[PDB]
Amino acid sequence: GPVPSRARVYTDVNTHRPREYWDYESHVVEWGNQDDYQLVRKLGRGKYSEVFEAINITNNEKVVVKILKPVKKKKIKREIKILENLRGGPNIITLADIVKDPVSRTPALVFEHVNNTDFKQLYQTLTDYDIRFYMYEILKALDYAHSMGIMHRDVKPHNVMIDHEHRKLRLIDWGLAEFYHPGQEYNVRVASRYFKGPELLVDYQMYDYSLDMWSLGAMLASMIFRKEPFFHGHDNYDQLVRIAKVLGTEDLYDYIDKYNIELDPRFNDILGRHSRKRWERFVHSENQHLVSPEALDFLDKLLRYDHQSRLTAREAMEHPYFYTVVK
Repeated sequence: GPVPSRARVYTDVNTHRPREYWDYESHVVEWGNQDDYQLVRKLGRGKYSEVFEAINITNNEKVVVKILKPVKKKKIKREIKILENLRGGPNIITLADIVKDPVSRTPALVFEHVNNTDFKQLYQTLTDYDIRFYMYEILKALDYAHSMGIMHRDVKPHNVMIDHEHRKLRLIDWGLAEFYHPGQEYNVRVASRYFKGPELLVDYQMYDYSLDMWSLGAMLASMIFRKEPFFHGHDNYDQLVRIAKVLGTEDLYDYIDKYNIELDPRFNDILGRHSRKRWERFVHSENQHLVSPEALDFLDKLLRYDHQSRLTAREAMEHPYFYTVVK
């Protein structure tokens, strides 16, 4: 069968916790007062919930209310427990309250408001300095979560709220997040297509925090190369092929061979034989101002097939790409 894998950092953190920390099924939800909140505008309807802008009529604070839907009910307490576990951490969205919506009769999570600009428009305006600055801010959130025994599993531009006026960033939507336990097998049907790590695409279930570092790399590549998305697959199978056309097939085979993983046989007729490309292949007059040797080296160390070989969030924060960022 597959060779096992463990995280190379924060490996054992949950084992030292009281069971209550990670045993989210046993969590008793604490409820606030739904009458404190007035919905103002529906902002969207994800897979699992409807999201609204609202006002806390008690303090006049703008808030965001996510009225939970789901059919995998376990996700309710998992998200709540993860949010409570991470509350107060750097760049982690703050869960302000949990109320029972009287119409849906389901929990509604109340979050702090962040004044965001649509990433498709915003990313066209980020300078080189800004990309470095905000990447560093995302890393603070990821390293905090990972240090707390949690993987986000859905890192993507839509889940990074940026108030660019105030240079404020929050990592949101912890509904796919999980507790990391060594040796545990996880669902590979997580993350959005363009951000799924190779471990998901080859059906390797014993993954870890390093999944989030792939997704961060895929975001970074889109930002520095002005290519949205960077790896633009039509489906989850073609998604792997798009990755292999950049990173090469030999290193893909080495990865699956290391873990004694066999590709879905449907790859036989679509994967082909591709060399690893040099990153300069993607540089052109329109993105050159965002590219530097340090950016390319950092990216190269995030976008690795072998999840164990990727930079950790803390290693990433040590990288020369961030030396120019004021701290």
